[PDB]
Amino acid sequence: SMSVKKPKRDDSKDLALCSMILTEMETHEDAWPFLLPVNLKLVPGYKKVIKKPMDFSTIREKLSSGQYPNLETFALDVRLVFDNCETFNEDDSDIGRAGHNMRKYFEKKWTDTFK
Repeated sequence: SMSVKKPKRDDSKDLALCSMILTEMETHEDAWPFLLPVNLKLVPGYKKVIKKPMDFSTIREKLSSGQYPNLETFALDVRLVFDNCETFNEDDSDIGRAGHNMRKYFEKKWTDTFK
């Protein structure tokens, strides 16, 4: 509360460390469904159904331009990528499996780096 603060967690490396995680996600072999925004002209149903599209390139541009206020808003956009994928893709499809694999990969790096 006013003039009563928990001890200051060192957040000065967060930007660099989110960048490193994001590099590891970009270079994973199963990243291909997520590298670029879904083409809303060419994929029927996507525009109407997925209210907030997100992809790794969009996250990379937001990261690079100071549009994440803190590491939690960064994790929210990564998770959005996988939540969108589960909304639109069957679990038993290549893209559906890719999304589960990537979410797992991300969540481990996140825990190991920050928890």
